[PDB]
Amino acid sequence: EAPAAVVTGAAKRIGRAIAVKLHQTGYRVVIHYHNSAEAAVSLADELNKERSNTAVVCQADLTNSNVLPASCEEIINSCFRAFGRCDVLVNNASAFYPTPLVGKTVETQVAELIGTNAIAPFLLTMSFAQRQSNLSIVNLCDAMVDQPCMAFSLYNMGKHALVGLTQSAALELAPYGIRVNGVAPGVSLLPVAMGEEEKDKWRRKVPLGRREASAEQIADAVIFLVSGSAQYITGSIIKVDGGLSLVHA
Amino acid sequence: EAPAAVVTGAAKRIGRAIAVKLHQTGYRVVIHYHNSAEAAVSLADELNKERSNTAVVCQADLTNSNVLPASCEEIINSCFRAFGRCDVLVNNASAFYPTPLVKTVETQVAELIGTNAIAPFLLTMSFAQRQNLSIVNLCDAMVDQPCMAFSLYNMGKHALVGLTQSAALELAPYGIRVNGVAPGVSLLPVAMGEEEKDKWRRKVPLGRREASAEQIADAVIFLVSGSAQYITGSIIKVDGGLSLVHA
Amino acid sequence: APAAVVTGAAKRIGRAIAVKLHQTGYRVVIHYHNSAEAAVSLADELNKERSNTAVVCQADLTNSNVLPASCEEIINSCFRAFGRCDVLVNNASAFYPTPLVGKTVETQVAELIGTNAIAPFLLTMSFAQRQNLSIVNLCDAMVDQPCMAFSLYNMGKHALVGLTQSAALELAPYGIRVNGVAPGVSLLPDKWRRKVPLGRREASAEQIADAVIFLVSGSAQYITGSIIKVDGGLSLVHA
Amino acid sequence: EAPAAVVTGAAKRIGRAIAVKLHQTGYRVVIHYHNSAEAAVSLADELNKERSNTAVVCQADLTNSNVLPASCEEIINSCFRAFGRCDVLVNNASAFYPTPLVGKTVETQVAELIGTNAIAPFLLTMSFAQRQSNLSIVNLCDAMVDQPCMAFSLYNMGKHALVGLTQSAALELAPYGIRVNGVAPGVSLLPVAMGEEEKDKWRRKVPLGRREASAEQIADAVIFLVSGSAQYITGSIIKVDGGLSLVHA
Ligand SMILES: NC(=O)c1ccc[n+]([C@@H]2O[C@H](COP(=O)([O-])OP(=O)(O)OC[C@H]3O[C@@H](n4cnc5c(N)ncnc54)[C@H](OP(=O)(O)O)[C@@H]3O)[C@@H](O)[C@H]2O)c1
Ligand SMILES: NC(=O)c1ccc[n+]([C@@H]2O[C@H](COP(=O)([O-])OP(=O)(O)OC[C@H]3O[C@@H](n4cnc5c(N)ncnc54)[C@H](OP(=O)(O)O)[C@@H]3O)[C@@H](O)[C@H]2O)c1
Ligand SMILES: NC(=O)c1ccc[n+]([C@@H]2O[C@H](COP(=O)([O-])OP(=O)(O)OC[C@H]3O[C@@H](n4cnc5c(N)ncnc54)[C@H](OP(=O)(O)O)[C@@H]3O)[C@@H](O)[C@H]2O)c1
Ligand SMILES: NC(=O)c1ccc[n+]([C@@H]2O[C@H](COP(=O)([O-])OP(=O)(O)OC[C@H]3O[C@@H](n4cnc5c(N)ncnc54)[C@H](OP(=O)(O)O)[C@@H]3O)[C@@H](O)[C@H]2O)c1
Ligand SMILES: Nc1nc(N)c2nc(-c3ccccc3)c(N)nc2n1
Ligand SMILES: Nc1nc(N)c2nc(-c3ccccc3)c(N)nc2n1
Ligand SMILES: Nc1nc(N)c2nc(-c3ccccc3)c(N)nc2n1
Ligand SMILES: Nc1nc(N)c2nc(-c3ccccc3)c(N)nc2n1
Repeated sequence: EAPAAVVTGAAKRIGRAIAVKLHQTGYRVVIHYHNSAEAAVSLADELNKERSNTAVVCQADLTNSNVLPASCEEIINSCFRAFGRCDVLVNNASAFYPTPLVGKTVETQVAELIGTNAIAPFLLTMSFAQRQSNLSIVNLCDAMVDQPCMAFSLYNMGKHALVGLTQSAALELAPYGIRVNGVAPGVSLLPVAMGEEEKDKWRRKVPLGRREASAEQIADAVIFLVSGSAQYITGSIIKVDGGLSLVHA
Repeated sequence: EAPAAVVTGAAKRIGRAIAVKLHQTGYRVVIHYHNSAEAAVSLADELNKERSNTAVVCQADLTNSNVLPASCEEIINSCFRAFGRCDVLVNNASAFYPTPLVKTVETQVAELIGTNAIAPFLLTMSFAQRQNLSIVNLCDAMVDQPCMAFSLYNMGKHALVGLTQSAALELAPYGIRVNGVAPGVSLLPVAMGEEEKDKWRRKVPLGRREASAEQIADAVIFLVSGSAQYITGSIIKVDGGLSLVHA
Repeated sequence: APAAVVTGAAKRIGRAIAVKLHQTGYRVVIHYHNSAEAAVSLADELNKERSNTAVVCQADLTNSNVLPASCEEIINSCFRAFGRCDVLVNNASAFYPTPLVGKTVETQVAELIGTNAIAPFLLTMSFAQRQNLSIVNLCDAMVDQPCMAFSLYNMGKHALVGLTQSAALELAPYGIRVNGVAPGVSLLPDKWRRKVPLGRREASAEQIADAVIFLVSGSAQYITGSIIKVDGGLSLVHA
Repeated sequence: EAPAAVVTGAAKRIGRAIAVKLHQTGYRVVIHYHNSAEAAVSLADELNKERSNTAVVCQADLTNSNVLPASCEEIINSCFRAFGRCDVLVNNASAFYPTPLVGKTVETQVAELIGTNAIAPFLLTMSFAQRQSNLSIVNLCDAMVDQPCMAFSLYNMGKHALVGLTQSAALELAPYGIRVNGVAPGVSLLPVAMGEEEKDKWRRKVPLGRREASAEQIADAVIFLVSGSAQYITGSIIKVDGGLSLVHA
């Protein structure tokens, strides 16, 4: 019987590459999304054509609120309803935008950035654990948390909290055979918004090849961590940054 | 003119010692509290007896909510109203209790993440917007070796490390330094049996005792002083080597 | 076929690394200091699997005036035997207490800093100058929570972290990646077993080798200056 | 009686500032030096004119060799011979220059960079501890150890080892009441050989004031760590870098 995985924010970009690689490795997948309905359904279609009844979508807003625990429980439940098991949780979905110290209200910024990057991962990890082989969770972190982007405090706090979740959950869930690890991209797929000369500015910073990570390269590290080759690894965070975090100002 | 400091959760234990030591250094102080009104007022009266009109109290819940930003703005405002300036913010108030993975969970999130991280962020924003300026965040030396089943508390304290770094970077142009003090084992719970208190004390390499509140306060006093004028984004462990000790 | 140098490859973790590399399709230089019989025994086993794919190399890795020449010749042995050197695994390691309050202190320095840090530095330099190229340094997950009275050992492993970072930075333009694997408790030299969150047991050497294999692979092509803990959560556990 | 301190490489720059500040706080001092004999004696003359019999000089090479243990023993012994006690050791002396991976022999570079930055601190710590109130050791580290200068591998290895010494020595010496801490400057006093325009390049990188640390600012953090205000602090490293280590590439 095939194992099953939940990947949050899996309709596009890095989460999609993670979903695809998991599926190619033999997993059934829940493709979670928020706004990208067309891309999500398109992916599930691609994957089911490849193997029947192996992918479903699940729409959920991961902003912090009094019903976020219910939404997170429902995401996990959807995997069990579709596949009868849930072996892997990948916490990939993430809001990312500046929140200068000196538009959306600050209430909303806190709820979105801390919700998506930290609180939802915590609730999903809770629901995953309580619903329970090679069980594991992989959190998408950030290689640059100690050298943050200017004016991204709430985002950075969110990613720092996710490091703490990775460590605390690895410690507490180890007795249940659940491993909890992280993958920390540096510069990977760049914003569709961002201009090209600015893209090349970031690209030129990366020691290894003067280029951003492909989504597939980020996915490779996720696959390692969920695999039987990582069965003694828990509470570890693998940087996938081409040495970017090593470069001084 | 004497500088002014806001200390959150200053009615007792560590925040109290910090408020006392700031006051003794010559600061006027806003003693923030949540539930401990009598202790907060007792402290203000004691400090005002030392120097008239140098201490005020300020009640506020720092739990995350849609009123938290306004509450934080008012805390900072109260220092300006009382003393006409606000030179130092100390983020000390902190909820701390287990949240096992296996109060409603939404309340635990609001309290643990609100006090430890979001309120410090909102207070930092308000402090900066209103401008030897500095902020000191009370962290935790044991965040990479956390207590079992304290995930939300640990997340909040990591978030606070992130805030200290991000705010240090962003506020350095405005000449505001942002640092942390990270206790290991300090003031134990009042109700904790001495036998359990001794299990903790014996873990600490340096003197097999917990840090006094005054020892934690000493590091805060250093960071706000003219002797730390180039220090920003640094976190000082005050843990007697506890974090160095393997399982 | 690509070729790999594994230092201290005769026994234990270094042996598991060499075998797994060999199973992945590498030709391997099995380096040894004292364990000649074991090194040849491994070489024999690997050459029986595929002819002319494993050779041995003797060198003492203690710090000295001759360490640079020794490290140069280890790298050269790989080029001589296989005509290329794609992977360097710095696994060889001295391990023993050096209390702050038998061997002279200067010998303890030569072994604990020479084998753990200086030899990896000189092997790295030789590897880079002779050029999916990568180096993997065998680190220690307990570097920040060290064994009592192990200062020199801990110093050498910290220096090995510093080498991993500096070399990853400096050698990236050359397409040489440089990473580490940080075991917690693997092969002992029961108290420790019960401390480990994940299964209350030590890592097999094979579990360490798995992480090395990942890092040298096409699946780690963007990973440099990263250190992967393989410690079953041990470093997360407070005193 | 006044306490006594050994400061290594104390003839000029940051070591002098530390010895001066300790002397100003009331310590008697051993001004260790290697080549800077004139500057060392000049410093001692100034300090002794301030308070008679309160400063001595001590010449020693701190390069690694089979006699380094005897040299380190003698430095500590010089403090007991002059002052009857040794309360504080500041490991400040440090060789610093590039050793590219791709002049001096490599054996000499290793001996100098690893000897001065790591092995001598270890031997001095050993001697200090064995010769033995408020006892402590302060190690001069480097805030940039995780974002190192290109081509400084041996220097970087030395400072990492020094971080390890600080942690290991704090653990093992705590039972004896000896505290062990570090001060990690970012950019402080720039090289005498460095041209002004290159100095300004480094200055502009520092968020807090776009300027290097003064020697006094570094000395201030040392004075804190040796003081009664740091009585529970051990195994801590205080960055004094104006935010420099937080700035991404
Ligand atoms: N890209 C990089 O260079 C980089 C660098 C460092 C770290 N990372 C980390 O790696 C992971 C993947 O990065 P990425 O760039 O692929 O991410 P992304 O495109 O910015 O976001 C991934 C997905 O998160 C979902 N999301 C955003 N807000 C949400 C909300 N309120 N509720 C539920 N889902 C929400 C979105 O889903 P919908 O489209 O369906 O609305 C989005 O497609 C992220 O955790 C990120 O922080 C990326
Ligand atoms: N004690 C230790 O060993 C230790 C160890 C590591 C870190 N720390 C850190 O050091 C700091 C001080 O420690 P501590 O033990 O003295 O703290 P504490 O006694 O646990 O709490 C400090 C104050 O926090 C305030 N607080 C709690 N919940 C609040 C809420 N929802 N809204 C507003 N204020 C709230 C309380 O104020 P009221 O009493 O007025 O209700 C309380 O007196 C904390 O940041 C802590 O995490 C302490
Ligand atoms: N075992 C663990 O639980 C553990 C924990 C943390 C870190 N590690 C790291 O994992 C790696 C391998 O561990 P291990 O336990 O297998 O190592 P080990 O058994 O202690 O030694 C590995 C090999 O190092 C070589 N070696 C020692 N001194 C040498 C010298 N002076 N010159 C040349 N070679 C020398 C020896 O080769 P010869 O036999 O040929 O003389 C030895 O077989 C090491 O880097 C270690 O620090 C292991
Ligand atoms: N300057 C900075 O921006 C900076 C940045 C990061 C870290 N740091 C650290 O802060 C400390 C002070 O920096 P600094 O720039 O003042 O240092 P420095 O001038 O480069 O060196 C200080 C002293 O080290 C001594 N020294 C060098 N080689 C020696 C040897 N083989 N044996 C014995 N002593 C030797 C020299 O003594 P003699 O002159 O008598 O020959 C020199 O005066 C150092 O540990 C350094 O690594 C400094
Ligand atoms: N959720 C999430 N998190 C990020 N950290 C993130 N980062 C970038 C980015 C783009 C260029 C340079 C550096 C980062 C991005 N385009 N999207 C992102 N989305
Ligand atoms: N806000 C807050 N944060 C803490 N980290 C904290 N910790 C302890 C404590 C007691 C004994 C042993 C270890 C910790 C405590 N009694 N109160 C605390 N309050
Ligand atoms: N080279 C080397 N380096 C080590 N760090 C090492 N460590 C252990 C060990 C055993 C039990 C608990 C902790 C460590 C060991 N048996 N051999 C080792 N060999
Ligand atoms: N021993 C020692 N260690 C250093 N790290 C050091 N650093 C600088 C230097 C100045 C410009 C920017 C950064 C550092 C220096 N002039 N001397 C130094 N000496």
